[PDB]
Amino acid sequence: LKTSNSIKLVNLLSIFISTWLTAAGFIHLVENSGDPWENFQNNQALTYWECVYLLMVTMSTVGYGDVYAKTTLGRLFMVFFILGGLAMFASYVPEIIELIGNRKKYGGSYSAVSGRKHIVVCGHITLESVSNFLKDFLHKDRDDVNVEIVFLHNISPNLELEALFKRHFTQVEFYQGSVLNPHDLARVKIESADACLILANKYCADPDAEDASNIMRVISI
Amino acid sequence: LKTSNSIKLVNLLSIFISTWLTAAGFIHLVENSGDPWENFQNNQALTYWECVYLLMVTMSTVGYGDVYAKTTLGRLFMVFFILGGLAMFASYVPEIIELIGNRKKYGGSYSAVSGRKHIVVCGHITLESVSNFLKDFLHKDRDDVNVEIVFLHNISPNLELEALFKRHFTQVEFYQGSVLNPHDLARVKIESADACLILANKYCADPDAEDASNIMRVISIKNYHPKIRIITQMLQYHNKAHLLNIPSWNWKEGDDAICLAELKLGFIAQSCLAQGLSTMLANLFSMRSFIKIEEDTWQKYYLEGVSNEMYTEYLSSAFVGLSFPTVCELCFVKLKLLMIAIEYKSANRESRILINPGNHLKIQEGTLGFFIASDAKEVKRAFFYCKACHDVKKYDSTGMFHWCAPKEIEKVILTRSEAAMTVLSGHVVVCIFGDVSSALIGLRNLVMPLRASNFHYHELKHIVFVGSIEYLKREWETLHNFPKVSILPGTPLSRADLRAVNINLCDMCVILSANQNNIDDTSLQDKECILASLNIKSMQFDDSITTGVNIPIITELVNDTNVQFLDQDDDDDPDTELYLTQPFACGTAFAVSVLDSLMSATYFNDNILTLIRTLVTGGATPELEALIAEENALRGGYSTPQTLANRDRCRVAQLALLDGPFADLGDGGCYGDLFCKALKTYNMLCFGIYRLRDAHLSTPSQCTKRYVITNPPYEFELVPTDLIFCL
Amino acid sequence: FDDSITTGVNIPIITELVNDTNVQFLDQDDDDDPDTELYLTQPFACGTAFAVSVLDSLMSATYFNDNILTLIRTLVTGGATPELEALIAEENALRGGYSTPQTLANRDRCRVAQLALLDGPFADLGDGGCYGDLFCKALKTYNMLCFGIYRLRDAHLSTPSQCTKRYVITNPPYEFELVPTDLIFCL
Repeated sequence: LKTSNSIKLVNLLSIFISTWLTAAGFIHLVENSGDPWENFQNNQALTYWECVYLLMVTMSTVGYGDVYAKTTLGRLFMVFFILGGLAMFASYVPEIIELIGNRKKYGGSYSAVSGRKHIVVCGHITLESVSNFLKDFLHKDRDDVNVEIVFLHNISPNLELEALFKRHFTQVEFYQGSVLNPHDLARVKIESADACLILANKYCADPDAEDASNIMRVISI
Repeated sequence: LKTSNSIKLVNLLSIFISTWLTAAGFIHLVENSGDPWENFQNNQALTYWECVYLLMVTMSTVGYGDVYAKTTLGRLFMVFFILGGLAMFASYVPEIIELIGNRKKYGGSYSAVSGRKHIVVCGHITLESVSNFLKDFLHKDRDDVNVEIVFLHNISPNLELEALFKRHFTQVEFYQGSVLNPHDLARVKIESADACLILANKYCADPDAEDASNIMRVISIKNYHPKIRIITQMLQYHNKAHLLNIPSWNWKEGDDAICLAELKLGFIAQSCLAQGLSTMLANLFSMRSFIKIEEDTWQKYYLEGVSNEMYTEYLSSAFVGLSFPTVCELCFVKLKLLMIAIEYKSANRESRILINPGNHLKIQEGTLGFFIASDAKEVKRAFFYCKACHDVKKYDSTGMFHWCAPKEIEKVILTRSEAAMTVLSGHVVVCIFGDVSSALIGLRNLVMPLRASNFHYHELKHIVFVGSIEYLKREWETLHNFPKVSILPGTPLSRADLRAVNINLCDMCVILSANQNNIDDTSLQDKECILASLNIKSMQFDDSITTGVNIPIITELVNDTNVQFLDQDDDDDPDTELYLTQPFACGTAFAVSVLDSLMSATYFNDNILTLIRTLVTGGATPELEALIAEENALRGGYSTPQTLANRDRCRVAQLALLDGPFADLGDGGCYGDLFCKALKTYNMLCFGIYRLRDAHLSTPSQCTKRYVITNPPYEFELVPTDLIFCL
Repeated sequence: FDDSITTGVNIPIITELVNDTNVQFLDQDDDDDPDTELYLTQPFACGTAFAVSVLDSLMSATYFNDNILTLIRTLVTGGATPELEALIAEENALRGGYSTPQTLANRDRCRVAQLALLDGPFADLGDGGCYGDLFCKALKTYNMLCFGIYRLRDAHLSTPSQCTKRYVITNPPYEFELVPTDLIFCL
């Protein structure tokens, strides 16, 4: 089918409408029925797609007198959807935020432009590790070879680091993922890159293992 | 009443209704009392059930204009009820926590279906310790016995692990609770289960405080039902002797505990004798997915040898009186089954297991036949074979090993110059990491199969522990009774150490790490072994590279994704699982996680974990394992001529088809001629070929990587580059 | 063990326990009921497990009598007087002395021991009689305050086995039958 933002959204949507559409499915049986102290005279001769347009409005806590709820069942059909959402709304919040939080936001491949030859700056990317690097690489006094920087790290950046990324909007791409995972090396196009610059954490605790960790990132490439 | 899932419903429905009815009485009296700017009159009598709709519309925050009820006092209590509703949701928003979290069965009981039986897999339940077990127990090539799996743990399951449980929904259950409660053993119903398995936390901090914890779970179960079969993973060897102390523990009934430092360091110790036995054996107890590759050549010959498994079946009455080499010929020529070992009934309480005996034995009625086959159907045809229609001196006191006088540590601490003096051709180098904070790998289990008394004293491989002395002095009180053991201090990352050991003239460079099994990551904890492997595979040597890359090494791995980094010829994305990769198929990378499929293979056939113990540890009779458990390391005897019959059971080695009386068959002859003539003349079992990767004509190179094929047919044309796994 | 199970389970062992609920693991021939609290278990009443939580009830007994802890500190710790505790207030160790006849006079207090009802002065009372008569014979003749019995678990006497797990009975009545295998707590 469609992308992974849509595939995971299938079972999240198919369960939601099924409880929703059934709730007005009891309105339609009672809208022909009416009050229990009557001769089974209908509440309204309207159809089912009328109430679809009305119960969805009352479910989002709106008045106006949408559904004519005269029946004692219709008096209690408004009780139905409240726990129908409350026993479900604790399961929608950490995913819709993840839906917009990863709308292939920092995922996605690299558009291998024929003009843009590119480098892959991986390793310990922080604010101070890159602010010294973008000054003396992306400098306007160079005879500017069409060389693009494609960062690659397993940690989503700070917005202050994105503030440096946003000002260099045309010469920086940041991606998620580490170079220890060979799916991410294809995503970042090592096969048509020029150089893969591995920055290092200068202020670690055990520098005999930190640069030994960099050799693992060397071997994986 | 019931528990707090029902008590808190009683706690709230008394709170809500007592105001829900009190609100219903407000409006009806307000419809009788009046309203001061409504001319002080109100004579309505809308009764109690109608007032809910007049007030929950004001409570659902909808406020419809369909309702005409616009009076002053009804606006006033709805101010008081919305301010009153906040006290209710101050308690009820906490009460949604015990509603969505207690909609699970995790705390309920198991419904014992009479039509089948179940097992209980408790202990240590994570993703990788369970996902590696469910694949090889709930396998589609299994004869689908309805044997359900009832997990039991005092930790709420990972939602990705629950996603694995949703895959296997028809068999797998989970239940909250420990195994140290006789009520939690009553919900899971181990009074009618068939087995109760114990997993282990292999990557723990203290392997003694974790392994003693697994014996408390053993004591707790056997109190509750002292007939149940249990299967336990251990982490050390020295403290699986505590399981003998439990009086219900009868290993003759199925209670077999799986040591992991005995089998890991035993499969590596057999690969120092014939390289590939760490993956020759580790394919013989896993239900491997028999996919068929067609175009390739080193993977097509391999995957026909990955679907072969050890099966047991009783010998028929026709074999009685026949010698062992006549039987294996009659099984391989006629039945097309390889038969590796028998179960000789010396006593019903003392029945030894015998791999490949000579002409000394004859088949008794009631000896069990250990076969190797691809199908459970074909192994039954041995029970239906008939001739009618189917046709001073220092060894151990036990005498299984070698033994010497106890030596001090400083007697064998070699320098770099001393190791350059002695010449060490064809030996075993062991690389050891760890300071003092690293837990003790059980290095007695590495040395003991290399000191089995099948070997003459001139044919013992010399063993050099290139490690650190503040680690290796901790190990040394278990090792100091063996011959020909040396220790060179200094890191195995250093080349000047490894040139002193003459690692070019080696037979196996075992790389072991004893460090913390969580240093930083799940992907950065093998950096000490990959850099020690890649160090040796780039060295230069004199001609007087000699092999350079072709030094045969073997490497344990904490993870399994790190198998990519050992060779530079891989084509491996990080979901090509561990048996298909080249460093595992060639026999140079033994991860521990291929022994997680052993306890699924032990449950279905009891004589599967005992067939590998004796093949792999060499000796390891329970009469000898008790004596090591008594006081100390081994003790010496004075070589009586019945303990010298404990020698020469079976040597395990490989040999070449380049010379000897087999090269006339080893150039173009069929493999089925080679197997029959070895038993007929020299009485050794040819159970596998160690095939070079480029024996197929593929632009002839210097790639000396040899892969392992298990039990090739009577067909299958040889190549003179081959090596044969013999006994 | 060999003279050259065979005296392997008859080794007397006492074990302190941190958790009370682990007490059923100490025996394999016990009823494994979980709700049976710590004094109703078998390895406690035999006297082979001493949990720490059994002293939590000593807070309650000390509020209602000052004189409980005044006694069971004397009975247990050799009779440590506050005159000695003032010497340990100076806190090195016990300080030595040269045994004056007042120093040596602090010996005639009561030792604690068990007595076997075999091959001695009490073989007459061993086969039958009552405990309340053994109490009078010990106290008059020997000044041994008999204090409680330590009876084998097979008191029904069908002689089925050789288990020696003896349980303890505090203050049995005057008319209480004895068997010749009991051990009596005395002073």
